[PDB]
Order: sequence, then C-alpha cells, then structure tokens
Amino acid sequence: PSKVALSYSKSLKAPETDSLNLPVDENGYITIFDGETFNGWRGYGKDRVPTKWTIEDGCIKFNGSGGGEAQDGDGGDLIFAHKFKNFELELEWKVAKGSNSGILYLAQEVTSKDKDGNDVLEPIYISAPEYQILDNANHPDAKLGKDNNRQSASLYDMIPAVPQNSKPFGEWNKAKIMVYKGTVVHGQNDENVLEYHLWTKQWTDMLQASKFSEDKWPLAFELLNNCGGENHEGFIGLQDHGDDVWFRNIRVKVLD
Ligand code: NA
Repeated sequence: PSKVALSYSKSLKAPETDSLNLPVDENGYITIFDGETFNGWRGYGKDRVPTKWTIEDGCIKFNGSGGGEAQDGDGGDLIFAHKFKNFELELEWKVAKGSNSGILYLAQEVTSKDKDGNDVLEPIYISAPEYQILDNANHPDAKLGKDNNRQSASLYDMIPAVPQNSKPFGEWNKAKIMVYKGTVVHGQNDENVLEYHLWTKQWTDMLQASKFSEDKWPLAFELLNNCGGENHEGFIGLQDHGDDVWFRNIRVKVLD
C-alpha cells in the first residue's frame, strides 16, 4: 500500500499545481497508469484526453484510423503530465499487424507564433526523442532509415536497436527507457539495445545529420540540441501515428 505524491499539470504549459497519489513498489517504480483511468494524463497540448485513446483490459489503447502522422479525428499524442528529469520508465507494449507508435520522453509543449501572432502547437517530436514502436515484419518503415534505425526500440531514424529482439505482432514486448544525467539507454525485452548521451558535441552532430538539423528545421534543432529545455526535463508521451497499439504496466522510477 505504499504511495507517493506526483505533481501534474492539466492544460497547455500549465504549472503542475495538482497532485496524484500513486503506488510505488519495493524498487521505487511508481505505477503511472492505473489500469482504469487517465488521471494525470492528457493530450499533448490539450486539457483533455483525446477519445482515440481508450482503456481496455488494464491497457491504454490507441484506436487508429490509419492516417500515419495525420493525427486526424479526435487524436493527437498523449502525455503523462508530470515532468521527469532523471528516470527509468518500464512498460509493456503490443502492436496490431502493421502498426506504428512510439514512446516520447523529455517532451516539452512548444508553440510558435504564425504571421498573425497566433500561437501554433508544434509537434511533440521536435522536442522529444522517440523510442520507436513498430511491427518490424510488416510496416514499411522497418525497411527505411539506415541499419534498421526505424525498427522498434530504435531512437527513431538515428540509432538502431541492436539486438533487434522484438517479438512478433500481437505479443507483449517490454520497453525500458533510462535517462540518467544525460545518458539514455533503451531496453527491449529485458536487453539493453542502445545507448547515447544528450547535450554533447556528438549529439549535436547527430542532430545535424537528422531531419531535425539546424538547416532543415531550426526550431527542432534548437529544442532537441538542448533536450528538456533549461531544466533538462519533460513528459513521457505515447504516439498517435494512426495505428492500433496497446501499452500496460507503465511504471517510472525517479533516479538520484
Ligand atoms: Na513511431
């Protein structure tokens, strides 16, 4: 019955002035999804959970209509609205045949001004590194990128999961994402599959060879190159990429 108070925010860029008492296990993992509600969770940029995210059989499901990045209907990415800094997330994930999703971490909610001075919501992924979720056997993204760097558990389009030990579609996979003092490790199915380091020259060089380079996408470069912003922190998010996917046993340990 041990529990810990985690702060959360309820709307775009809001301060985390509310709180949830969540279970914490014997090793410090706080269960952030309760199996039954979206308490603490909301749409990236919204004050409401988009109804394409549902809850069934103890899992968060996305209900995709097949438009990839479109984020059409009552969609968009989903965040657990508590900023983490040094943390280790563990979860299980399952893809339908041919499905694409992702885990986003260190996400900031970012707006730009258009030519009229209105605020425009920028994509979660121009600030947040992404752990790819994919059916590697059927989604064509599996064959794009370089060295299989768009297969499940890759840092999408930058560093491939090696080993690529995904189970086939319809089976539960385990994911781990660890961020500790700038060292990031992805795990998949109880193995560490890649490692990298934020805020270094080599990270800069990696971004300069990406679709988020300073030349191609200045805002993305600025945000990602100082990932997590001034305080190096941000939201865990789940990706709307138009496809059916399920997540469960979502747990985060705060690291010191
Ligand atoms: Na994805």
